Amino acid sequence: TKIAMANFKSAMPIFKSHAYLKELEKTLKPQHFDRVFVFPDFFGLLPNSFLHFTLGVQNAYPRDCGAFTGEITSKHLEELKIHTLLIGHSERRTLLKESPSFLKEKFDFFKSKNFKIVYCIGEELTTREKGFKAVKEFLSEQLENIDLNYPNLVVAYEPIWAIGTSASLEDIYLTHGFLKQILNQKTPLLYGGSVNTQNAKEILGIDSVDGLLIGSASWELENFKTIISFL
Amino acid sequence: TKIAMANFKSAMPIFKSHAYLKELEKTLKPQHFDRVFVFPDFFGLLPNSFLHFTLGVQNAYPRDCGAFTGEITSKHLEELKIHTLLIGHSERRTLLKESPSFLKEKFDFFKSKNFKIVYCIGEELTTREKGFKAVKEFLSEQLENIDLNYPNLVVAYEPIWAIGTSASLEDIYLTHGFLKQILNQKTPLLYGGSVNTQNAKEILGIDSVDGLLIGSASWELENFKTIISFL
Ligand SMILES: O=C(CCC1CCCCC1)N(CCO)C[C@H](O)[C@H](O)[C@H](O)[C@H](O)CO
Repeated sequence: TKIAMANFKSAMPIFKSHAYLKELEKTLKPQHFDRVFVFPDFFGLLPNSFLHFTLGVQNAYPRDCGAFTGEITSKHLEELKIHTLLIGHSERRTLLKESPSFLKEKFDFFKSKNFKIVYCIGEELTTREKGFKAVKEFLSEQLENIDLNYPNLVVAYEPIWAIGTSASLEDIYLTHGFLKQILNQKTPLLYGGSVNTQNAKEILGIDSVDGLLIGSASWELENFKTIISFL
Repeated sequence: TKIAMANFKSAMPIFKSHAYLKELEKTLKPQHFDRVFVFPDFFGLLPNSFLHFTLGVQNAYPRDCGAFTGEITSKHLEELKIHTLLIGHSERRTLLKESPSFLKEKFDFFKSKNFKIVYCIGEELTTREKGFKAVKEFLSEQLENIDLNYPNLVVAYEPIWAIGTSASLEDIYLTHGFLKQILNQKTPLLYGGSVNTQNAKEILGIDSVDGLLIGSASWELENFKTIISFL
């Protein structure tokens, strides 16, 4: 089976998120544990007692604990038994200005904690429009920031122009084909960006697509359930 | 002189924070409601049903909800019935790179929702080195960034060089004295930066000090309760 990950972003009400988790846990079985992932916000999550899917957080500060006002640190996550994290999502790079150095600080830190890391990359439409060389250069430069051989690494390719809008199959086939040349053959490579119940199955048909990172469409349990069925 | 606020930052275990809030509620009375403040991290807080102290958050993104990976938004706080927030704390300005325009965005957004705002300001040691005229000009520019007449505003003067180590009574008397010359007369002006059970009473003795923003020293409930008796 392939991968399916839900990114709640900051769109799910606290109560709705909590029920979502409990329901999902009842609908899924043990074999979905390492196939399905859910990333709710700090309020929407719950202690990690789930055995049918993987619980992760959308962000964290790269320190055990301390004077980091407004931030969540690793000891807290350890207390919640969460050990999966998103890093470099486009929204944080742009709206919250997380530079490459900061993202590298996070990767190195959480890697040292043996976390499963879903590292996000993606180019702007302008880069896409400059040609193949421009996209290859941009993406390969983003991957230089991390350790591509860390076995608990997952790379999520989300073209920025497709987040919250969807990349064409031709686009996904060629881009992922290139990425597969740069990444460890064991690293799962997910496609993200406007994935929905309508285009999921097709996206999943590309051999260089090991899974999906679903934002908007996953905020409805049933939609996610349906996507899971295509895995 | 009458207000005490606790900033848990990212230093308190989840279970401890929860127990802290419940115990504080049992200890204090209704008279402490608008005099005592507690700001736990996102995990350490609980639904706001507290009547003996005010519950607040250390940060939030200026939107009702949406595609903001890693952020907590307005609607989330409404569910928890939280309408008190910290903005501009030094740790976020530097470590998280929150610019003045970003802080202003947060201020204007939560202003519209009648949130009680605790706007933090404080100069670097380098600035203090130059001279009082240097700090006065630096502080002015920081205050230049918001609406000083906002009825639910609270300003917290916190010398960056005194965070996590305390400013002399002399520098507090002078710097607050200056701040009282541009701030609205009714705006509570707090002092923060290495406030502890040992210097609490004296700081509070200064007329231009309306309260304290307590960090590391508040992590131990008994320390917080002691400082409360000085109000
Ligand atoms: O093809 C593209 C973008 C491709 C790039 C290629 C490089 C030059 C700029 C253009 N889009 C972008 C639109 O976001 C169209 C969508 O792939 C289709 O509209 C979608 O697959 C279909 O409607 C599903 O039923």
